[PDB]
Amino acid sequence: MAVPPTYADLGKSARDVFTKGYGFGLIKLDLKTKSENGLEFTSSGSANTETTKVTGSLETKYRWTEYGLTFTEKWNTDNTLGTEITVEDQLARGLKLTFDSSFSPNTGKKNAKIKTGYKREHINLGCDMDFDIAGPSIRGALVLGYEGWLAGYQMNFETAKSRVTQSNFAVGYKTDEFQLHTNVNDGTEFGGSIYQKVNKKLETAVNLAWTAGNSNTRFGIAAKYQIDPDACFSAKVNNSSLIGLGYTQTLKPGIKLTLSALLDGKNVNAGGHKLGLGLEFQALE
Repeated sequence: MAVPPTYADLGKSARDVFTKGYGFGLIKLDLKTKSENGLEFTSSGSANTETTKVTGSLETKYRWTEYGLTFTEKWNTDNTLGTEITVEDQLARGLKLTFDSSFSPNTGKKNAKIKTGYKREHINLGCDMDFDIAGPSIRGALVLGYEGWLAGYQMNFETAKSRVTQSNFAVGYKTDEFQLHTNVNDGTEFGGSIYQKVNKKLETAVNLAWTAGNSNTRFGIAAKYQIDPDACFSAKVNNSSLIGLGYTQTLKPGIKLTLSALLDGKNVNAGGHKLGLGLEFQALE
């Protein structure tokens, strides 16, 4: 069943910053901790097999209850200072205040972005504004979720530049048989996605990318094999552009681990394949 939300899944940013490195096979570990008053602790650890460079991030969230404010601060990767504050209201709930603040002293800068979540009868409005970052930006993301129908739109307006950069549109529906997902970019970019289940404990997906400008289409096939909740196989492949496959398994006890592999043009086997491993432990005390 679709436990998580599907209306917001229709579209979302990744925030993949430009980074540089060297070496394959990357190991990652995520752990959760609790503190007095019910705090949220998140520890992330990354290490490389060949390369000799290990990093470790930490996150601390100080909260108390629903109606109130929570201060979450700590240290993020790239030697960055994390500091955000989110407060929620109980009486007549429907709005959420969130403020994300980060400061990078190591040859970096200070970034301040505020986010607000508003829930309506059947529509959600997200107000996001970037302040103190060399130009005040104001973007708004509106998402809707209906029984069988899904909608999602995101726009960004600039008060200092006075011109909307780009707008992302997403619309689709979930059927008892197949799933329809449509996504287009204001940049004349058409994107189609559909999900189809082959047989029991087996499901497939198909994706197609279209860019107004040439007769070249980017096709892609997704394979999902779920025979049990103990192990899930999820792989994604494109039109000879990129071939990736990821699978996760959980031992008898509380030991779950996810391992995947990346193959570029299915020709990296010669000596240049990529791999990603991520372990998640749960403190049961």
